[PDB]
Amino acid sequence: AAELIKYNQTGMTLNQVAQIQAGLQYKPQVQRVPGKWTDANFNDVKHAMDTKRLAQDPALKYQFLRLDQPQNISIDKINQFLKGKGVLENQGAAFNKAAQMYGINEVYLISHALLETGNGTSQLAKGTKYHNVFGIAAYDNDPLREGIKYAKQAGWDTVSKAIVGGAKFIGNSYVKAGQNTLYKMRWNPAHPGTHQYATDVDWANINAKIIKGYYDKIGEVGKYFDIPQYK
Ligand SMILES: [Cl-]
Ligand SMILES: [Cl-]
Ligand SMILES: [Cl-]
Repeated sequence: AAELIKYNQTGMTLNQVAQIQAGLQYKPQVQRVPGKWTDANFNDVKHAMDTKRLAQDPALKYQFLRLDQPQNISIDKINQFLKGKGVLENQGAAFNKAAQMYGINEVYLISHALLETGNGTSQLAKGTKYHNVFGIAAYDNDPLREGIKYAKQAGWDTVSKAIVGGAKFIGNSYVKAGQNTLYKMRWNPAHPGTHQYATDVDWANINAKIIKGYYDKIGEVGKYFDIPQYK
C-alpha cells in the first residue's frame, strides 16, 4: 500500500563498481543459452548491476526487497498459497512464526522451504516419521538418512515443527551478515568483490523474478526496499 524505500548513495560510480567485478579472481559467468557459461564483458556486468535500471522494473526491484524484514502477511493468505503443496499445505502459521522469531522476510523463508522439498514432495519433508523442510545437514554423506537423522534428533516429528527448527538456519550466513537483499548478496556494495553469492551476473535478477512470482501468487506486494545508488 505504502512502499517504504531506502536509498544508500555510495557516491561512487557504476563504471567503477562494474570494472571492479571484472577483476575478481572468481570471474563472472553469462548463460547466453541455458546450461552453459562464459565470462561476461564490461557491458554485461554494468547492465546487470545498474540499479537504476533494476529499480524501474516491477519484477527486477525485488532484488532490493529487504529479506531481514518480516512483513505481516496474513497467515490465511499464506495457506491459500500453500494449498495442495504436499505437506506444508497448511501451516502458514508455523511459517509466520519462524518469520517473526528470527526477523526474516516470510516469502524468503517459504520459497526456501519450497525448493528444498520440491513444493512439499521431498522424502525428507515427507518424513512413524520425523521431517525436514530445509535440507538441514543434507549436502554431505547421506542426504536422505543423514537428514532424517537430524530431524529425528531435534524432535521434528511433525511438519509445523520441522519448520520451526529448520528456520533458524536460513539467512544466518547471508541475510544476517549484512547482505539483506538479493543485490547485496550478489554485488556486496559495502565490500565489493567480497562474500558474493555466485558468478552469474543475472543471479539477483533471476531470484528477484521467482520472489515476485511468489508475491503475486500469495496476494501481496513488498513494502521494504533498499537501493544502492551510484553517481
Ligand atoms: Cl537499515
Ligand atoms: Cl539416503
Ligand atoms: Cl542465507
